[PDB]
Amino acid sequence: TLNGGITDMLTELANFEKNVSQAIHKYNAYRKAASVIAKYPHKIKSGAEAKKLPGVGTKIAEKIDEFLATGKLRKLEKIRQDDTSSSINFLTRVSGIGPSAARKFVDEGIKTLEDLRKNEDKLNHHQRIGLKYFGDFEKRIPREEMLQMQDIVLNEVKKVDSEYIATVCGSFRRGAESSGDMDVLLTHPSFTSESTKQPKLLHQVVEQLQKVHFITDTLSKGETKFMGVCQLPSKNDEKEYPHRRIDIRLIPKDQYYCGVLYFTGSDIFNKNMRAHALEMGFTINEYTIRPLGVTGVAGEPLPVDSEKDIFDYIQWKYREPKDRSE
DNA sequence: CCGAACAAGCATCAGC
DNA sequence: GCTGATGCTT
DNA sequence: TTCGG
Ligand SMILES: Nc1nc2c(ncn2[C@H]2C[C@H](O)[C@@H](COP(=O)(O)OP(=O)(O)C(F)(F)P(=O)(O)O)O2)c(=O)[nH]1
Ligand SMILES: [Cl-]
Ligand SMILES: [Mg+2]
Ligand code: NA
Ligand code: NA
Ligand code: NA
Repeated sequence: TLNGGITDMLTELANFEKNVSQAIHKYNAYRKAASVIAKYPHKIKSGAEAKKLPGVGTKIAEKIDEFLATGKLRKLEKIRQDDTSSSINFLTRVSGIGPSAARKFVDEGIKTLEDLRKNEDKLNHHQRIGLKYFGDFEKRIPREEMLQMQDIVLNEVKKVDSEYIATVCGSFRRGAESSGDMDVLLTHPSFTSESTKQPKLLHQVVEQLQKVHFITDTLSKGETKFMGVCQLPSKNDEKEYPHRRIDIRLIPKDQYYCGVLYFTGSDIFNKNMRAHALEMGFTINEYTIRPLGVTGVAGEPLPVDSEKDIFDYIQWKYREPKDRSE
């Protein structure tokens, strides 16, 4: 990582703007700059050089100049001394606590891990499980454990119904040597954009993974999206594995390619691609790509039979998953 | 100089 | 109950 | 905060 110092600084600023300032556009600005710099294949010498990259403007260039000169940023040094800022930033590391809840907790004097544990009653269900596994959810998953988790999920799904197809997406499908969590796309032929010929399709899968004690907790769950907690089983007298976040998304079978594009990411890659789509007169979600009419309203779904078809519409050359880690 | 910035599922709350 | 806004999340 | 128009 040639410019690891610059990107870490930009990421820390992004987090500050999101968590503390609640300034989502500054947050996006910093992450996009950190992403474009992370991709830049030279050791950045000056803010003016970085300013040549799209998404690095005048203000970020100045901060890069300060950082390259001193090794630090005064703005961040002050932010780190501010206790309300530091407390808010920290509390948002719990799954289910965002900038609003973090500021509300700090208002009531709840501002440390111990404060949170003292006040479980003050947490909704998601936050409670996020606190329970706070330590574990900060751990990365080695690709070897990802493969074991993959083998479990695909085989249990096959046992519910041989016609399910479960695809692990996220950073795993992008070839990552480690992942932050497990993302599972799910399809079944009974659920298409035309009809739902079978209720409980996601539920049946969740229930089976719970039965075999893979899924241990639920953060949120509806008919198409499950967000929860899982754990690899461990061998005799082995220390147990950390608990892991798992997301399962049931998507209409005929819309698999938009779904797998969405769920493979990265999140910034999706933003950049959907932004380019609009500039090309299309709008992309996890279901369809549609033209924008003269008005501005999306037209009817365009035919898609591959990921590359989506790339073609917006006049991008196909990028393999491993080149979408933006 | 200024407006647009990706898109959406689930939990939660206020209002009716 | 439903509708719609908001928080939080992918 | 950045960009395009
Ligand atoms: N259009 C958007 N798509 C988004 C967004 N966030 C996530 N996603 C998509 C893409 C992720 O890869 C996919 C899974 O979301 P996830 O947060 O698990 O990201 P990744 O798996 O890519 C990862 F961060 F690298 P990890 O640490 O988990 O290994 O969900 C978003 O804000 N907009
Ligand atoms: Cl903002
Ligand atoms: Mg993931
Ligand atoms: Na630039
Ligand atoms: Na959080
Ligand atoms: Na995920």
